[PDB]
Amino acid sequence: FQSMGECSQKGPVPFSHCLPTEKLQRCEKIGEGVFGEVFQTIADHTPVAIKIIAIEGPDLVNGSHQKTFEEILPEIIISKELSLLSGEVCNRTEGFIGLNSVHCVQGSYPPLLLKAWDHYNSTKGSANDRPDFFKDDQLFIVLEFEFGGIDLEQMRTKLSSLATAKSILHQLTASLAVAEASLRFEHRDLHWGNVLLKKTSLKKLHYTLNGKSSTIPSCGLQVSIIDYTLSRLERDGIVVFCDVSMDEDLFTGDGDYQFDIYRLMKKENNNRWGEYHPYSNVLWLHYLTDKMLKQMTFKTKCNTPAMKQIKRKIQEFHRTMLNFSSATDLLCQHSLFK
Ligand SMILES: [Br-]
Ligand SMILES: [Co+2]
Ligand code: NA
Repeated sequence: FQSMGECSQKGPVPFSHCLPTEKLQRCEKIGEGVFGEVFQTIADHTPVAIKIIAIEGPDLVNGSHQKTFEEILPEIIISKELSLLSGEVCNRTEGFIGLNSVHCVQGSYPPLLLKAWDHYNSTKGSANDRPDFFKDDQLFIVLEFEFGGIDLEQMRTKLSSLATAKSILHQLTASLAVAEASLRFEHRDLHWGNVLLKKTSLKKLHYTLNGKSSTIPSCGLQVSIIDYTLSRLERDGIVVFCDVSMDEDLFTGDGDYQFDIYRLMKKENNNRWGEYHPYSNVLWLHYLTDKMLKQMTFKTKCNTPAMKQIKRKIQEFHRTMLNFSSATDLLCQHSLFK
């Protein structure tokens, strides 16, 4: 059955099942990576994000081999488990992106999606191949997600002040703590492309950690964590993860603290990716804090002593947080969140 048993279709479906004409006509490309392509579209008056990944074929795509169904399953399972946290009780968070559906699709790439792909290439430029070379037996996974807003990297110059950065870090830390508590989760790839921001009218956001409910002032933004391609979790001692023990390229990047995090995770876990090392979540949170202080630039600087105080508190977080053992330890014990 399609969509993990929640769609009535069996066997692959055509793209038209996921992207009926009007939905497909409203697709605009919003993102990419070596994995494939991300489109935004609308249905029932509501934006969604569609992630499309080629699988099972022999062609290089964006310079890399396609994943098998077995290799893509972890991302699908982890997307679902983290989405479900929004509806749980003892460990509840809306801080991971909602998963609406997952389909296995068969066919060549829709020409209307090529149109969208071309528009992005013309205006922003793409590092990917134009996905026009797939035959009509090609398989894809199509993941339909809640539209989460705009990534933190694209918001580098767009946020109001460091007070917003405090809310963002708090929301991230809380979501990761809840996922640690419920699922022994590690994100493992939480670069600033994978932190999404969208406007909310809610003044505060709610989470529950091990049965204790708390709130976070929103500063008008809701944070969603995305992209579980490197993630790990477990339920009842069954571990779901991406084994990168024999990957070379992942540990040889340069030019950004991001690339050190892969090496630092490998140090922490002795290259055993099945194990649970929630310190990796601290490492990513440190990388994000570092971005907030070094690369983000805010419309309003810390001009008053009260704002210089928030700056000082985030600088204090940056220099102390690596002495905490997990996001849960940070959330529960760090002074920033009291
Ligand atoms: Br994603
Ligand atoms: Co369906
Ligand atoms: Na969310």
